[PDB]
Formats: sequence, structure tokens, C-alpha cells
Amino acid sequence: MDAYSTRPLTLSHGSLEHVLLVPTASFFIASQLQEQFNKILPEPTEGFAADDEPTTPAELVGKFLGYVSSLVEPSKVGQFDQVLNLCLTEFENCYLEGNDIHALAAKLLQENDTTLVKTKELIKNYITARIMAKRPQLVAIFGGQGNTDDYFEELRDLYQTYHVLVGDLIKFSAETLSELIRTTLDAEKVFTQGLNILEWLENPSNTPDKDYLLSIPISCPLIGVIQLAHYVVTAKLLGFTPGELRSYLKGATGHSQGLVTAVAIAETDSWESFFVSVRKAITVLFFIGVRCYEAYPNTSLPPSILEDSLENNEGVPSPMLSISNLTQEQVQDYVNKTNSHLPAGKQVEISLVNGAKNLVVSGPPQSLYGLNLTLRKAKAPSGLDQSRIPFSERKLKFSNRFLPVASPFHSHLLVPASDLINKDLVKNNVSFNAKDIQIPVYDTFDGSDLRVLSGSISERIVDCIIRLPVKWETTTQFKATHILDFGPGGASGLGVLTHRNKDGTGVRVIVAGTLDINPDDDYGFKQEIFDVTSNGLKKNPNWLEEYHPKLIKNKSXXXXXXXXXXXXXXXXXXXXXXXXXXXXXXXXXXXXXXXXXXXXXXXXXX
Repeated sequence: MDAYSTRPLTLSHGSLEHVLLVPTASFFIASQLQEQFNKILPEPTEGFAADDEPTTPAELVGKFLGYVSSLVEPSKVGQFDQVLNLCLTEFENCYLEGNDIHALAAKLLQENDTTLVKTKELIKNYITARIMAKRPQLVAIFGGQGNTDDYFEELRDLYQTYHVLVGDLIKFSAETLSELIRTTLDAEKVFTQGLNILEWLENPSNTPDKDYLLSIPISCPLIGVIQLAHYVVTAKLLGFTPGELRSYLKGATGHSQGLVTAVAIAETDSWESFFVSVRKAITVLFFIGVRCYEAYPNTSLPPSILEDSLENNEGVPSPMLSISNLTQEQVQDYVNKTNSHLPAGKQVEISLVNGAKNLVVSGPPQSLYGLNLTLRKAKAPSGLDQSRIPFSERKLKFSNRFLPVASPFHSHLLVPASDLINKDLVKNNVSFNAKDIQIPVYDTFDGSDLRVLSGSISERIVDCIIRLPVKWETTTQFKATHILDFGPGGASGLGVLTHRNKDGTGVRVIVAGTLDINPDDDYGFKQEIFDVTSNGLKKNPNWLEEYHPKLIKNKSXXXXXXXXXXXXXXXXXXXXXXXXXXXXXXXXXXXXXXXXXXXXXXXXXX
């Protein structure tokens, strides 16, 4: 038949073996999901689930047929098995000719309308419909504790979009994690939000409490999941292996919480070597969050400090604190001003050195709240005094907001369980971390190859997290062209922060989202497009110094332009103009005829 409803696309008549099962489908695409949906097409045009691109009918035909389909590989009869496929292949030659419809999703955002969730839907309406019964320089960066408040609604949408591409590891890792809680004692009495992570996907009505979903022994292994769930679609929808993906690299430099996958992605040969490489990550990550919680748990705060925290609008008073928009060491004075009197058990330490202007400080929260007092001291109240001699006396502008982090990471109170887990890592045969590092994974601090064993590597992996800062600019050190990031979702979690650091450099890419914002850190669709690479220019190599030899011996003309305000009002400045410079002269009393009759007199003698 055809795609009806104000946007036409025919369906080829296959001479009477489809076109009697086409009324099984087309009159079922005459369902009320399209026929209460085409009256909204005239006045609020393509408002809701109808025809926003001319092939939006071709996917809802293709998806709804796949949704009431055979639905299991022991397939139902051809109306739910094969009339998809001829409709698929006719769709496959209709608008895409291949070319990886994520690229057409950018061409769905640009050529047709800007509805990302409808842009995202048709891929799911392609991919599950595709797999149904048939049709089967680079730097990597992982993230950690990033600018993300969910870590899971990000993930829950990812499994909802690509059920084909994650459901194996979803089945893999949640099984291990539901077994990981039992295997160590004194962990079962920590996880009273019970760790059936698979359940929370299909059942978020009794989801984990979102604040307790931000907690350490629910989230620290969970961050490894989303980068894994993004690594597999990077393999599967490119049709590659991670061993194929580990070939085309130059970097593999993960964050503090994400260094574990950087080691795990340094060593991943094939898809069965993938899962032990998963088991590298999760079994490292799972034992981390529980023991530091046993080393130090969440302090439930008295409600007066709950008040004053949000009065300054820094947010939830969690034991981790960030500052932006300053140079260094001024805060370090104020740390000393706090730690002049505070106990060693209540000491304050600057944690992370990400960003030449930004800093992160963790510690016991009241002490970090105590820092916020002298942060409020000497603070500009965001009233205007830059217009009154700014670079002599003006107080400075900050961002004293907190972090969604349950534990004081990179601290000096998180010493002992890091030494305890070293026994707990060699208990079960995953702590090898051999010479199978192919690409040199840069360390967070002093970013070596990491295959400098005499580390028994997953102790330095422990040691780099809660003992030491990051110093992220020195960490990076890239002779790169682009950077893939696998941070915890969005254009907020450490994707921009690399770009915020270095400029004149790569065109850094983040796996999450088919969205974009602007040509800053473009992403999503470039993973498998064609014929249009980008290149964020080296604003240093480009537009620098100059010297030459012209067509007729001249330059571009002697770089100096000068213009006074009283000393540019005669024939006198026309001698320097007669010399070797650019002279600009105006504003000479009488607007009429003065410096006008004089202009030719400034021209004849020019």
C-alpha cells in the first residue's frame, strides 16, 4: 500500500503475497494510534506521534509491526515474520542507503524538526525492527562522579533505547552484582536498597531513593555500567569489537572513578574477553564503595545546618565541595584558616585539581561548611563593583555549590580500607592486571603507560583514587585529533571540562545523547557517519606570525595603526603617514568644510 496521513510514501506491490497481509498491517496502521493522530496534523502540525518527517510513517509501520510481531526467534507466521523485511528493505533504500541513521538522526534534527526524543525514537523503531528475525587519532576518556545527578535515569533511558545492544551485559552484570552482595559478608547489611538493578529498570515505581541512589555502594559500580553500556553500542552499532575499538586509539585516559575501565579497555581482545574485562571493572568497583563506607559512612546532618546550606544556595551539604572562577592558593590560605583549629579527624583537604580555575575540596561536611563561612567572607555578593576600579579592591565571584557525592573521595581520612581491599582484591583471581595493556592508559597522576608492575596494578588503582589529587591538565598531555569521552552522561559530565582546559586542540566527542549544543564538543552522530569530519582549529598554529615576498615586493602593510585625539589634527601627522605607518585623523572643530578643505591639503602633501 502506502504511507497515508498527509505525508506520502508508497509500499511496493509484491504481486499478491504481501498485499493481502498489507491489510493485516496497513489497516492495523489504520489503528487509532494514527487516526486520532492525523486531526492534530492540520492546525498544530505534526504535534504528537505523527509524520514529523515524511518517513516517520515508515518507522511506525516498521516498529508497530515489530511490536506485535513474532517477538521471539521461534517466529510466528510471515505476517509477523517477513512482511516486516520487505517493508524494511524498501525502507532501507528509501531515505538512508545505509549511512548509519544516527547520521540521519542529525539529518532528522537538521532537515526535519528538532525533537530529540522523537529523533531518538525512530532509531529504536529502526534498530529493534532491524534485528527482529533478520539483519544482524582517538583518545578514550572515562568519567567519574561527574556533573550528573542521576547516573541511572541516564542508564534507564539507554537500555530503553537500545534493548538489542545492552541486554546481554544487563543480564551479565546485574547477575554478578546480585551475587556480589552475598559473596562478602558485612555487605548485605549495607544494601537495604536492594541491588536488583535489572528490576529498577522495568520497575522504577519502587525505584531506589534518588539521594540514596547517589550513595557510594549503589553508584560506584554503577558508573562502570553506563560507560560499558556505551562502549558496546560503540562496538555493536559500528559492528566492531572492543578489540576492534581498542585498535583505533591513542589515549584511553579515564577519570578517577573511570580509571578502572581504562585498564579494562586496555585489555579486551574479544567479546568473551570483554566479560572478564567487565569482571575486571565491577569486582574492583563493587568492593570499593562498601569498604570506604565502612571506613566512613554518610553523616546524617542536623537540620539547622540543613537550613543554612540552602540559604547560601550552595545546595545539599554533601561531603564534597567545588569552587570555580578563581586562581589557586587563596582558598588554600582559607583552608589553613579553617584547619588552624580543626582536629586532624576533622581536617580539610583540597581534593581535585581539574581545571586551572576550578578546584574541588572534600572532607567532613561541617568543616566544609566551616569553609563556606570564610568563603562567604571576602565574597563579592554579585553586586557591581567591576565598574569601580576592579583590579585593585573588588571582591571576587565564585561558585560555592556542592557535589552529588556521598563519600569524601581523594581524602586523607579515606586511608585504611584502601589497604584492606588490597587483600580483598587478591582473594578472587581478577587482580592480575597483566601486560595486556595495549594502548598506554594514562594514569590520573603522572600519566605513564601503567604497565609499570611492581604495582600489582589494582592497588595503585586503589591508591590513586582515595589518596591523591588528579591535576587533570597535566594528566591529559594529548597529541590527539579527537577525544572520545565515556563520562556519566550529558554535556556536563567531564566532556566539556577537557575542552574547558585545552583549546586549539581536538574536537572531543561524548558518547551520551544524540543531542548537540554547538560546534564545541560535537558528538552522538559522528561515531559512524561519512564524508564530513570536523576540525576545531589549533588557535595558535593557525593565525600566528608572518613574513614573505610579494607579487610586487610588499607586506601585509607594515603592522602598526596609530591615531591620537589631539596629536592627530594637522598636516604634521601626515609626515608619519608619509613615513611608514597607518595614520588616522579626525574631529577638528568645524564639521563643515574645515578638515575637509584641509583634507585635500592633507592629501596633496600626503
